[PDB]
Amino acid sequence: RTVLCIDFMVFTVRLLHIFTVNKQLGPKIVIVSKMMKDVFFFLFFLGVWLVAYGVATEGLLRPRDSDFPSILRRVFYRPYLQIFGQIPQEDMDVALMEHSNCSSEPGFWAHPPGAQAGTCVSQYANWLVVLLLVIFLLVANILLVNLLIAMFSYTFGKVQGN
Amino acid sequence: RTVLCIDFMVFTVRLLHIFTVNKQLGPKIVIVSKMMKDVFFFLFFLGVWLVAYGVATEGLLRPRDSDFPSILRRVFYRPYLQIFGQIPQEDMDVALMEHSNCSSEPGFWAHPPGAQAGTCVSQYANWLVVLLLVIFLLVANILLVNLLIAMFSYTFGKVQGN
Repeated sequence: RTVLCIDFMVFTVRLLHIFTVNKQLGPKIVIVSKMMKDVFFFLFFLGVWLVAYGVATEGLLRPRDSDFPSILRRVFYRPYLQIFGQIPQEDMDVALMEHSNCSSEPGFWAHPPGAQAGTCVSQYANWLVVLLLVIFLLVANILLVNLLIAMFSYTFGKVQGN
Repeated sequence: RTVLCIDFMVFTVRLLHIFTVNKQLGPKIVIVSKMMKDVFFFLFFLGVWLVAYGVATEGLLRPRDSDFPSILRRVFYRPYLQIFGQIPQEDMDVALMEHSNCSSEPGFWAHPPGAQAGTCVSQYANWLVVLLLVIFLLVANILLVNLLIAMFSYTFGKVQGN
């Protein structure tokens, strides 16, 4: 069933051939195929930045539910969703959490209400977590996307004639 | 631990050197380094606008929890997050709050359910707070970002050859 569910996407992608017959949108489909270089440049930069930011934030927070799937989720999936307006402040900012001594280790800890956000996180450098979130929003949500738009426009204008 | 968490980002940034060897994306990385002027222009304009809007809104609302970290948060952090779809209407619009006489000072006050949004805010010119929010969304979410995209495209087309 899973293989067939993916195969449905593979089959439905074939419908793009219909609009290669139009005189106006025929050039567009063949221009689009030239944008993969820009797409992969964006993907490489995004992967590097996501690795850096996610690992730094996960190291700063030190959640107790440090299972490997949870580590990968909080490193990659959550910062990726932060690019699309899904910013879980209650799972990162300690001023919005409840302060409790759940952890046996010395220090101060707080309980995030998220299901996969860890049982408790540390309060030592939460202002730095907030600053890292600010810089992540500045770079990923603005610099990379605007740069990709610029590269798309440049490639379109360069390759439309051919 | 905090220093090492930042150092991990510093180290991971070095992976960008890998794609300076590609014949197609090699020019892209050196074009990107020319965009810092546009980035800093955007940052200066954004800082000026955030200062103005945040201080005006904080002065209009007059929350009772006027601690200095809270003042800085409600002036800078919240309006910055409003650029990325995080608009806390329940903390700014008085029509969505509960009306109670918590404040001893004369006037009308309401209790925002936000944790760091102040104990109670004033109801005098809330329509002006809403109008300021409208103008902030018009300027920051549209004018500045579209202008930055235009500047990025212009610089890309100007400096690709060199």
